[PDB]
This record gives sequence, C-alpha cells and structure tokens, in this order.
Amino acid sequence: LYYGLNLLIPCVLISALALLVFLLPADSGEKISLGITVLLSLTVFMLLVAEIMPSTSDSSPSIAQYFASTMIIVGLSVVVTVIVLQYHHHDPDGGKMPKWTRVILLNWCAWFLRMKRPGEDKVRPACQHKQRRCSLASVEMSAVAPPPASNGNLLYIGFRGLDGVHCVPTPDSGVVCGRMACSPTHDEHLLHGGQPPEGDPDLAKILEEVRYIANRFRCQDESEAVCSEWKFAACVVDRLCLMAFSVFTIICTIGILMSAPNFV
Amino acid sequence: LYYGLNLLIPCVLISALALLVFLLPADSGEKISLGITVLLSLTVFMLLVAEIMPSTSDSSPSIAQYFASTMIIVGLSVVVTVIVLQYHHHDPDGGKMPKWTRVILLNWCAWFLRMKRPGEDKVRPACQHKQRRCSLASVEMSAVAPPPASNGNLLYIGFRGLDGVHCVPTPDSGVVCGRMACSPTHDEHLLHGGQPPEGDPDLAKILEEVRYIANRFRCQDESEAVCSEWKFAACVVDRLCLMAFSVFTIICTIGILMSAPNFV
Amino acid sequence: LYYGLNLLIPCVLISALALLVFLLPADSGEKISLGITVLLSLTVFMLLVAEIMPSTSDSSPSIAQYFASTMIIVGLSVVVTVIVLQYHHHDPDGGKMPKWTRVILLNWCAWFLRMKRPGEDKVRPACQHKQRRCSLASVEMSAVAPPPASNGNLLYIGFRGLDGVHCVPTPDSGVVCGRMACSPTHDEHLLHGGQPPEGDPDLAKILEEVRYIANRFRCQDESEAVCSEWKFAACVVDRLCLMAFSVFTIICTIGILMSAPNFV
Amino acid sequence: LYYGLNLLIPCVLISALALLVFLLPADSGEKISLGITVLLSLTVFMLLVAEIMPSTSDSSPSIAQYFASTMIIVGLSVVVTVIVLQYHHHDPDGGKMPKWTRVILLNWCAWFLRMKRPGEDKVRPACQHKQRRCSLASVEMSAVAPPPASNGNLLYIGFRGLDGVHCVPTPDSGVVCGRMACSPTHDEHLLHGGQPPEGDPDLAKILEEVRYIANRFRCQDESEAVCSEWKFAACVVDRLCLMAFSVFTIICTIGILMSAPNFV
Amino acid sequence: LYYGLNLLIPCVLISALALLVFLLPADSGEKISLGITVLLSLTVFMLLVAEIMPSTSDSSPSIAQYFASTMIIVGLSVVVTVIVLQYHHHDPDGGKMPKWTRVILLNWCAWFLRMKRPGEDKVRPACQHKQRRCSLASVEMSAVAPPPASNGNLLYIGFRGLDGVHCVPTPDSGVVCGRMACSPTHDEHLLHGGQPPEGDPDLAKILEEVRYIANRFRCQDESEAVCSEWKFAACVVDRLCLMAFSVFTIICTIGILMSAPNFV
Repeated sequence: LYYGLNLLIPCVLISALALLVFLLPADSGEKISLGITVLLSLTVFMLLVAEIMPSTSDSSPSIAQYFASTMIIVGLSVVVTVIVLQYHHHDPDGGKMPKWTRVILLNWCAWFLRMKRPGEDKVRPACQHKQRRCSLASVEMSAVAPPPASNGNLLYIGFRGLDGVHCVPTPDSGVVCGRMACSPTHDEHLLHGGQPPEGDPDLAKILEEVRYIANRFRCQDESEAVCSEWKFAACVVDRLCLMAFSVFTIICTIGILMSAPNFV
Repeated sequence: LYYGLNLLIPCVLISALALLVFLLPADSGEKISLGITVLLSLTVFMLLVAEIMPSTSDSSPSIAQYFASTMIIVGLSVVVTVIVLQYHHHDPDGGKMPKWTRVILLNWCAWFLRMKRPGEDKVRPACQHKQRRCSLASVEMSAVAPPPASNGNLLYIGFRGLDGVHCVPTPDSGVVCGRMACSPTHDEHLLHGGQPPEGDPDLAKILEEVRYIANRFRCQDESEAVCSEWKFAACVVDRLCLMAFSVFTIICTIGILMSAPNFV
Repeated sequence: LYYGLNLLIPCVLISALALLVFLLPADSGEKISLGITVLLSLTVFMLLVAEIMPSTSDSSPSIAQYFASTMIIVGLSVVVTVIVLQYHHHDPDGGKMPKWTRVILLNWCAWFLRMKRPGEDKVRPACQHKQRRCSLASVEMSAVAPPPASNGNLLYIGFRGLDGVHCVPTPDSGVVCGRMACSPTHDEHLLHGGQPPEGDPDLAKILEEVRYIANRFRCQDESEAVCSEWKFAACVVDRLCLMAFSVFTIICTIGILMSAPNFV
Repeated sequence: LYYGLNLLIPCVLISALALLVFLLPADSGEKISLGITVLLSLTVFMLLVAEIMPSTSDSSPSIAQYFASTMIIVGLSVVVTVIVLQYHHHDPDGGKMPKWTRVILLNWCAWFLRMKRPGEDKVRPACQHKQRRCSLASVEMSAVAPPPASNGNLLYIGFRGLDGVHCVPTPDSGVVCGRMACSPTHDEHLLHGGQPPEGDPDLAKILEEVRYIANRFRCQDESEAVCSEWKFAACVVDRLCLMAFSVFTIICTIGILMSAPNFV
Repeated sequence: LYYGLNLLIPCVLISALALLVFLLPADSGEKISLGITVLLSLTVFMLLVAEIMPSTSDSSPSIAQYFASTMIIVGLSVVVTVIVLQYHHHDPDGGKMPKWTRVILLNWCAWFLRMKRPGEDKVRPACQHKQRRCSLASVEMSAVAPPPASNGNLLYIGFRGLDGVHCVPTPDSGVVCGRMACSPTHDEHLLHGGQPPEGDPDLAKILEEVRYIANRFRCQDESEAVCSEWKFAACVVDRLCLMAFSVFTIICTIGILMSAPNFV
C-alpha cells in the first residue's frame, strides 16, 4: 500500500512541476535556473530508486524504461529552455537568424488572442456582407500601409512612416495659399509687431536639443519594447513546448497505469 | 526520547517554513525559486526516512499517509506559486483573462484594510444619521464619477477624465466675458506692449515637446504603478493561500498528535 | 582524535556562518535565499550524524539535545529572516502597522551612531554650562519644528514645511514696500522697456512643466529614500537578532564544552 | 540492459547540459551560477557510482579514467566561466589588459557575421572589377578615417571626431562671405527688428545646460554600449570554448563507445 | 591507481574553484551566494569520505588533518566573503568606520596600476633631473590642491572646489573694467535694443530649475560612482585575500604531496 503511493506521489509531483516551470511566464532571470533546479530535485530522488532496484542486485527493466524516458524528457526540457532563453538576447554571434521566426511568432500570437479552431473561429457572429469581404485595404500583398487604427497604425504611418505627409507634405493641399488656419496665405509682411517671425534663433536650437533628448528617450523606449516582444516570443515558445509535452506526459501516465499490473 | 524529537523538529520546521514562504512579500525575483528551494530541503530529509521505514523492509502506512499528505501539500503550494507569479506579468498568451479577478482583488484589498468581520466592522463608532446614509454620491451604479477626494479621485477626474471640464470646458461659466481674472473679457486690443500675445511661436513648440516628454515619463510611471498593483495582487493571493492552508496544517498536526499513541 | 575534530569543525563552521548571514548587510535580493541556503548545508551534514548515532541502533540523547537546539535556533533564524524582509516592502495587506516600529528603529539608529552605554555616553567631554542645558529649541513636545541644521532641518522646514514662509509669507516683513532688493517698492510703472514684466506667458507654462517634471523626479527620489530607510531598518533588526543570538550560541558552546567529558 | 542505459542516459544528459550552458547567451547574472549548478548535479550522481564501483571493493580503472576526464573537463569549463565573466567588468585591479584582446574579439565578430571559410567566403558573387579592388579608402594603415557609412561611420567622424569640420571648420569654404544660406555675408547691420541677434543671453545658458544634460545622458548611453560590447565579447568567448570542447566531447564519446566491449 | 586519482581530482578541483571564486570580479549579486554554493559541492563530497574512512571503523588522522584544514580554509573564505560584501553598502549601523580603510584602498589601487616592486618600479626609464624631483606641487602636506590634470584634477578644483575662482572670483583680475571680452567695462548704458539686459526674468527661473534638475542627476551620478568605488574596493580586498590564501594552498599541496608516501 505504501510502496505504490511512495512511488507515485513524487513522480507525479515532479511531472507536474516540470510542466508548471514552462507554465510560468518568461522570467529570464530565474527560468534558466528554475528549469535546472527542478532537475536537482530528481537527482536526489534517484538515490531512493537504488533502494528498490539496485544497479547490481535487482533487474527490473519495465519501470527502468519509464524512468529513463522521464529523465530524457526532463533533459530535453532543460535543453529547450536554453533555446528559449536565446530569443531573449539575440547576440551578434548569430544562430537564430531574424526575419524567419518572426512570421511564426506573430501567427502564434494572433492565434492565441484570436482563436482559430472551429469552436470559436467558425461559431461566432458572422455574415456574408461587406463586414467580412476584402478590398484594397485588406489585400496588402504589394507592401501597402495598414488601415488607420488606434492599435498602432494611425500614429505609426505618421511617426515611423518617414517620407510621408507628416514629414514630406509634397502633395499640393492648398493650405499654404488657400487656407489661413495657422498658415498665412503667402503673407510676407506678417511681422511679430515689427520683428521677424521668430524672437530669437536660440529658441530653435533649444527645441532641436529638446527633440534630440526626446529621441534619445525614445531609443530606450524602443529597446524596452523589443525586450518585451522577445519575452512574449519566449513565453509563446514555452507555451508551445508545454502543449507539445502534455500529450507525451499523458501517454507516459497512461502506459504506467496500464502496465502497473505487469510489475505490481 | 530522541526518536520523537528527531522526527518532530524537522517536520515542524519544514511545515513552518512552508507557511513563512507565503508570508514573505511578493518577491517575484526569489519567491519562484524559494518555493522550490524549501522543497529541496525536504528531499534530503526523505533519505533519513528510508532509515526508519525502508521501502522494502518495514511497512508503516500510518506515518506514510501523513508524509504523503505533507508532500502533496508542499507540491500544491509550489504549483500555486507559479499561478501567483503569473499575475506579475500577464503575458499576451492569455490564460488569466483580465476584468474578472480585478473585482475580487479590489474586494480583498478593501477587506484587509477595512475589516469586515463583526469584531471590527459592527463594533465601531456608527450612527443612524446622514453620516451612514446613501445618496447620489454613493449609489453610482450608473457609471457615475466617484466623490471628490484626495485619495485618487480629485485629480483623477481632472487628468484621467478626458472630455471633462479641465480639457473640454463647454459649459458656459461666464469667465471668458464676465470675469477678468486671468481672462480678458473679449479684449481683442490687449497687446504685449505692441506685440502679439505670444513673443515667439517657438515657445509653443518647446512647451509641446516638454509635455510630450512629461507624458513619456508618465507612461513609465503608469507601468511601475501597474507592476506594483500586480505585486499587491500576488501578495493578496499568497495571503489567501496561507490562510487556507493554515487550517489544513492545523488539522494535520492535530491528527499526528492524536494518532501518535497508535504508532509510538 | 579525529572524531572530536570531525564533530566540532563542521558544527562550529555552521554556527559561525549562521551569525555571518545576519552580519551581512540587508541584501534583500540574496538574504532571503542565503538564510535558507546555509540550512541546506546542515541537512546533508545530518546524514553523517546517522553514521555515528543511527535512529534505531544508538541512543545518545545528550548530543541529540544540543543538535535539536541548534536545529531550532537555525529554524527560528530562517523564520525571522522573513519577518525582517517584510520590512522591505510593507505591502498593503497590513501586518506590521506603521507608526509603531518607527520610533524604535529611530532609537536604535541613534544609539548605534551615538553610543548610549556609560563607556562612551558618560565618559566624554561634557560640562554643566548651556552647552548641555535645554530650552524651547530642545523641548519640542508641542510639535515644534527642529532647530536649524544642515543635516536635514534647514531645508526641511523650507521645502517639506508647506504653509511656511517659503510658500506662504504672510508675515509683513516690509520688503515689498520698504526694500528694493529684487522687490520694487510698489513700482507699478516698472516696464520691461515698454513691455509688461513678462515677455511671453508661455515661459510661465514652460517653468510650470519644468517644476512638474522636477516633482516627478523627486517622487522617485523619495521612493528610493524610503527603500534605503527600509533597508537600514532591516539591517538594524538583523544586528539586533545577531546580538540576541550571540548569547545563546555562547551558552550552547559553553554547555557542549563542559558536557563533553560526560559523552566523550 | 538496464545497466548500460542507466549509465549512459545521465552521463549523456550531463555532457549535453555542459555544452548548453555555454550555448546560453552571456547572462552574467545567472551564468556564473549556472556553470556551478550543473556541477552539483554531477556530485550527487557520483554517489551512484559508488554503488557500481566502490572505492575499496571494485577496481575498474577503465571507466574511472573516462569519469576523471569528464570531471576535469567540467572543472575546466567552470574555471573558464570565471575568466569569461572577468570580461564583463574589467575592474581597475588589472589582469586582462585592454588593447590586446580587442583586435581578436573584433576579428571573431567579423568572422561570425561575415563567414570566412571557403564554403561561403570564396563561393559567393564576386568579380575582378573595382568592386573588389582597394584604394586610399580601403588601405588605412596610416590611421585614416573610415569611409562614409551609416553603420557608425558617417556620424562618427562628425560627433566623436573632435577637431573636425563639424567643430573646427578652419577650411575656407566661402559660405561666411559667398553664400547667404543661413549665413549672412559679412552683414553687420542685420538686427532683429532693432535688437541684437540674440533676444536674451539667458537663452545661451539654457542651451548650454541642455547640452550638458544631453552629454550626461550620452555618458550613460556609452556606459550601456560598453556593457553590451563586453557581453558580446563574453558570448563570443563562450562560443569559442564551446566549439573547442565539442571536439573533445566527441572524441570522449567515440572512445567510450569503442571501448565499451572491453568493459561490458 | 583509481584511489589516488579519485581522491586528488575532486580535492584539486575544489581548491581551484575556491580561488576562482575570489578571482571573479566583485559581483555582489552572486558572489555572496557563490562562495556558499561551492561549499555545498564539498558537503556532498564529504559523504564519499565516509566510504574510505568511516567515523567509527577506520582511524586515519593523517588525511583527516588535511581535510579539516581545507574545511577551515573554505569556512574562513566564506566568512571573509561577508566582510568583503560589507564594503558594498556601508549601512548606518557602523562597524567598518570610514576614513581608515580608504587610505589603504587607495594605496592598493595605486600599487596595482603603478607597480611598486623592484621588477618594474626601479627598472624603468628614470633620471636625476627635475622630471623626478619634488616641489611645492608635489609636497602637499599642508592640504594643497592637486596639480592641474585631466584625470580628475582640472575640473575638480573648478566644480567640486567651492569658494574658488569659478564661484567666488574675489581676486581683482581687471576683466570687469579692463577687458571687453564678454564683459562690458562698467558700461551701464548697454541696453538690449532699448530693453534691459534680460528679456524676461522667467528665463532666470527656468535656468535655475534646469540647474536644479542637473544637480539632481549629478546626485545619482555620484551615488553610482560611490557604488563603483565600493565595488573596486571589494575586488581589491578579494584579490588580496586570494594572494594571501595562494601561499597557504601551495603549502597544503606540498605537504599532501610529500606526506603521500606515509599514507599511501
């Protein structure tokens, strides 16, 4: 009665912790260590195995096969932890070349947020009207800008979209000579009470330095955004590995349960 | 004499450390590891158990049941540690969907600060006057703004409450044409000593860039505030788990004490 | 000859490391783990004890009592480590209510810097003149401001002391109409070369935003100062616990030494 | 059947983790610990060896030689981990004197990005035209500035290249007296509507302080860049050590496989 | 053949790692733990010793003395690690009073950079001319300012040297009334085109707030500089301890080698 419980509780707990390690968010600070830490908890347990199946007295290959399979599984998990952490730095050494895994990471992120399976993708409010049709705004295979949206598309084309209307307004809109809203129509005599349009050119340099420091801060902001994106990609890969290993763990448990009468 | 002490001191110390781990604040840096670290301290101790109850010589299911229960308890604690840490990042992968646990976290935070049990909620200075009544300022089921307070309500409606009087003063107050306090009454001839009301439009752009960098800093401030809120939620969940497991640990100790004569 | 040395060196080293852990500064990042790490170093050592005093072959309660006492001491130390770390975050959950331990922490900090024992408090340069007397500047039981000093009192009453002379100069000093030092005496005709006293009101808004960002930075400065104060309080509590446990460790060592002939 | 598997799976897993540790990016926070952590996982395993080859009962030098070789390999790896981490701080104590390893690190970084082996260096689009020739812009043995490029050469000569045309425009270009583009040709009567060219000298001091704080921020930016360069150098050295130890591990595995029939 | 190798390789590896731990830079984050981590690697190894020299079967004081010496050495190293880390925070509790170890740390830093031994101090380019003589600029026993240099002396006397010529130019230089270089000679009629010398006093307040935030940033810069100095001092003390323990380790190895025939 105590043998089965003492052999099942620790193994089941270790198998559950192995999955919980990946279920944890992308904590690059501790993950790389946590994945190994759990492994240590198994090594000590291996000693107890020597009591029930010594390496020179008892010959029980049945449970030894399952133990070796679990050891290989945890080793592969610890190894893939390093590959996952690799996506957090992207050192210049190379390896995981960019422009290849980004399309897969974006697809995974879109499938996690917007479910794709028939349970929620097909069974949902839909119609055959223009609300689900496609046009020049959807089919952008020719490198067309995205539609105007507040999720990072309206201000994107403006700020990040260099050479656009916000920075290069070459299209003749007629505001410089047709409208007077904050734009005098070819008014060359508009003087600031007898002075030029600018009180002191030093203000221009002050504004330039202010914009320079603002861009310096935006550089760190973009670095933090890239770090967050790398963390999200690592978490997505961890979730994928968890989903993949879930089936293997379930199969191993089913085999150990169905093969228990053969040994016990 | 030495057997009972040697079997009680380590188990009691481990049971106390298991609770102290949750009693620790929400230290995401070490908590995720600490919860596992303590577990290691038990694994080695398990070896000592093999001396008193070998897995193939002695059959003592009485204490084995309690040992397995303690192992399952610590495993569940380590597993819930990961669920708690999950509330610290809220990755885009999903899982703990927001807008559901926030109402429970706020309720727990309000109950911890403002006690709700009869010991302090009912036995306190109270009266049947307007000080405890309700009005349009308390019953805000129609999405009404909170009362004016300095705890994050007076400046909230002003700054975060867009489209309000601070940004969209559409209500005709009469200050633009009835009062002269920092608001000339339709005075179109008010010139800055012969110059327009503004010395140089470049100052407007300088102020705009200053406000832009101020908003950039406020973004990081809000990120830090959200991180602190997530840490507080994790600490609240840890305290809840501690309170829940306290009864289980007390019951286990009472059972081990009352069942000691059966084994010893 | 080897038995006594092998039993004394590890125990003495562990007892010294237990105290050195608290002697370490308030390193919240590693302390919480360090206190537990040392504990692990003892668990393995316990295995060696099983060789000299098996749990079912040898009955030696003499040294077993001291071993259990040391185990309880290290467990209490590890437990108090969590209480110490609790003073580093002060989560909204409650527990260590403020306004109670602050007066004790300040007293401990003043006693550590300014020694209070007769060895250095009484034996020091002193006299019965006004240098050691008290007046309205020392007896501030009526919530009086502290004396003017550069240790955080001169600028404190100025900046942090709202409603004072620096922000609300209600006392009629006579500088607005009696002195002309940076204060024209009721000079309403003082114009900036024909212009108002201010060139552009936009400069006022620029200065206001500059002061706003300065206050935003001062907020983080105050947060860091509070964190440093919490770290100092944790270090003070650690030093107090070290001083308390020093006597217990000395008594345990004296007992083990005087009781050695009984066992050895 | 179980003996060979139980002796091969753990050893192979440890050998793979030893290489994966170096395959991990330059994580100075955990690397220094990770390299040692894996070592611990071997120590416990050594205990199991005592079951198959006790230190006083069985004499099997064949596998003992391979075990000692693996132990020495992991020890050398752990030792070189410290030398790698040394490149992350470069303390004033000395040791790894600069100006010597920089030329090797740059060469390694250029070889990793731009492959040098014949597989990709020689087999690639090339021609005997000027596209592959050399001139005064390529042969810069006389300390000549690099060609103008956007990879850190166009703005480098401008900002970091003190005493240049951007800061010391001594070459007579003729813009001060030949061109009027933002440079009045010796126009001494150009007044800002009756005022000097500058409205207020205080703006000059404001711009000077703005540039001072910008340089203060650039100092931290350069510190972060140097830290990133040190991390990249550490990662390059780790990859080099990995490539070096790969051949040794392969040779050890081949020897253990070919020498298995002698022992088994 | 296997006994000697199995007893020498682990001990030698541990002795080398003990020194490599100190050879590592002053990593306060991991050092405090690393020093203890290595210790754990020894505890497990101690178990193996019980196989060759049980605590109740074999009496071998020869190697037991060396084992106890190594244990005491590693314990003293771990203890001194805490004293080294103490120099990283300098808590208000006291202990290592400043103004005493600073002169020793500076001397050690100067001896490490500028070698003092005859191998490099005496054997170097030197002469008996004024290049090696002393004058009022070298003998500064009367608290004289250091010579003008770019290593932190030219700008030091200017910025940090309050009450100097940069802030208190009391010496009558004659520039206020003798030179017109950015200093009108008692020109009271110099008006900014009919306006006072300053366009708007608000610019003075803006510059004052800019300087205030610059000083706030300089405060954090000085804090980081002090932290770096403390880290350098800790690294210097670690190197000193390494050099001290090198002789002890060499003596222990020589003794173990010369005393091997007595035991083996």
